[PDB]
Amino acid sequence: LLGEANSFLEVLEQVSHLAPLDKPVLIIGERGTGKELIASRLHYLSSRWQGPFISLNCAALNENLLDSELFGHERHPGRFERADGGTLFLDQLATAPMMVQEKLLRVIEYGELERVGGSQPLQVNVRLVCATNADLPAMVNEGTFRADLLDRLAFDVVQLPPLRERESDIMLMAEYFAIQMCREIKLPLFPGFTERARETLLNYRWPGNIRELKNVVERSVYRHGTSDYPLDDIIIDPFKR
Ligand SMILES: Nc1ncnc2c1ncn2[C@@H]1O[C@H](COP(=O)(O)OP(=O)(O)O)[C@@H](O)[C@H]1O
Repeated sequence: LLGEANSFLEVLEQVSHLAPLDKPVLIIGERGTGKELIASRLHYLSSRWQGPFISLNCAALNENLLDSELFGHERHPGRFERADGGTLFLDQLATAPMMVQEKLLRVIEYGELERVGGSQPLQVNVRLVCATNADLPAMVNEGTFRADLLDRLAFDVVQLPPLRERESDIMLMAEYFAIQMCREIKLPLFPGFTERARETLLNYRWPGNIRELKNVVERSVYRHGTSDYPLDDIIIDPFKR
């Protein structure tokens, strides 16, 4: 929940207003910016908070396995079924094959799963949250994302700022992560960051955002290993000698 940058606080405000709706929300942001945490917040601030919160990463599964995991087969209940009365979070949405996109639109618009065999369709009641860092309108133009799915899925859009655009939050979060690492390795006090360390942290572009910042800071505190003088060496790249 860390951050004071205006851009982040505006996201939290937006989320508070979107959460009670049953409308789909699209979250745009880089890796490590907190997208799944925001999806979770949408669920727990909604009327569905006692229902299930289910997640699925679309990039992780090949096309036939993604189809079965999302819509079910035979049985093997899919993630829409498991999310009935709750919220389903679809991460890396732009990697979904076009077959899955069309089937997703069908579920959104008709509210049921189709299914094979003698079974009747399964009606489902699921609040959808999706995330990506792709330019979805650009993909629509290329024919790699369905325009009709976007016209429907993007009821509203939450844009999470990358850490490099929340420059004020870098030192706040670095200090928080450093202190927790000091507890983990039993140092009595975090001895601070030198100006060199601060320059290194603030100049780096953080392609992995908060996840990367946490790891870099934890590693740096461990390598420093003392409370006797301030931390000077920020180890961004551990693959260097
Ligand atoms: N506002 C925040 N304050 C503190 N930690 C955060 C914040 N946002 C994200 N994190 C942390 O950064 C890491 C990445 O968060 P996550 O929600 O998985 O990002 P994404 O889903 O975009 O990859 C997690 O360890 C999470 O706890």
